Amino acid sequence: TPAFDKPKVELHVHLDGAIKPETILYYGKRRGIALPADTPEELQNIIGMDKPLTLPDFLAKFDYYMPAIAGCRDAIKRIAYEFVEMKAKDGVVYVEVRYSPHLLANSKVEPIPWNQAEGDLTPDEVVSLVNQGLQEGERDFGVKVRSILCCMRHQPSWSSEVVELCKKYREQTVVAIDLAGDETIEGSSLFPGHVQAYAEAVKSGVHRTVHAGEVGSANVVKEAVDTLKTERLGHGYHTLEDTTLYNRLRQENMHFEICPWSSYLTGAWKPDTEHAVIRFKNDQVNYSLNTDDPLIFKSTLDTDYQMTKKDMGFTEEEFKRLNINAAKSSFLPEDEKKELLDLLYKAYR
Ligand SMILES: C[C@H](O)[C@H](CCc1cccc2nc(-c3ccc(Cl)cc3)oc12)n1cnc(C(N)=O)c1
Ligand SMILES: [Zn+2]
Repeated sequence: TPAFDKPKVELHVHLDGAIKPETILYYGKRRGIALPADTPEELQNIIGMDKPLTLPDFLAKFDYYMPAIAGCRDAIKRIAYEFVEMKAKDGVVYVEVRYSPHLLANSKVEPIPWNQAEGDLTPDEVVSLVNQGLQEGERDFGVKVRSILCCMRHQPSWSSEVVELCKKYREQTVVAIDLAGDETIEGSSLFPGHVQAYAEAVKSGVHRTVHAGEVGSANVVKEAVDTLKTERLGHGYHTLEDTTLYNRLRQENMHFEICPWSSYLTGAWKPDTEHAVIRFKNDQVNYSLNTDDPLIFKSTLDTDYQMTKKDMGFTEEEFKRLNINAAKSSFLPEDEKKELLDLLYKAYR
């Protein structure tokens, strides 16, 4: 039954959007928050979704559970640990998971995320704890894992700490920086704090990726490339509305982090037209298949592979070409990237 019954590579998925329902119950219960339900699947139906909704509808999902996970020191380590385990079942051999350390913080973070009262969990140790849970996960379930840290469009004041956090924990899982949280706000790509952070990223050798084009115009995709100096684009479906941009990214081998199921459940893509990925497919574009938020979207990597092959006619060779490009574009050192490529080359025959 499963679509691509071979090893995979994932470069786009949010930790704070890949938490087991049961683990949220456990913590919400043990802390004093209570969720809109007390049964696993019950909680999985209310904070998840089976049909496309609007932005605020989507955003509300986080409002439910995040206050239950964020703040607790061992809740963060457990979610990271359980994350690696999840990828194992999906058959992923290499995965880059991202997140905003600040949105899990409850100390030294203004404003303080999701209401939440003050405390002592500083952003700095939030990522260190994720590192830990991630590394244990790697050794216990057998998946290679790296972490990307996220900046938030609306809160550019946190950006400097992000790059610093990336440089401080270099190697120890964190290999890149990201920009997330509503590319729709005017001139957000160009906010000084954001551009200075990415400028710092180049100056200290930390890789770069930017959410852009999912629901933003081609221009935001262009700002991400020309100003912030990205190496990869999250989604970036809208770069099609600008041909010299597209034509240029094609010859420059830009990597697109695609999440087809997600683009549906968020409205990014209308079922009326043909997904932006078939166009990429037909143009031999360097892109990857990604889950994004398995919790909110009640999916798994397979969910996305099923869709590409079911309603888009994706063949097993396209899936291989795809994942191999994913490995070339990963933010892995060259030695570990060769090793990774090699693995997939032998296993893809
Ligand atoms: C960067 C983090 O992991 C997050 C934090 C979620 C969040 C917190 C506060 C404000 C936020 N604004 C967004 C947001 C994301 C996309 C658009 Cl087009 C508009 C708003 O997401 C937010 N995350 C997780 N999944 C997504 C996602 N799929 O976009 C974002
Ligand atoms: Zn995303």
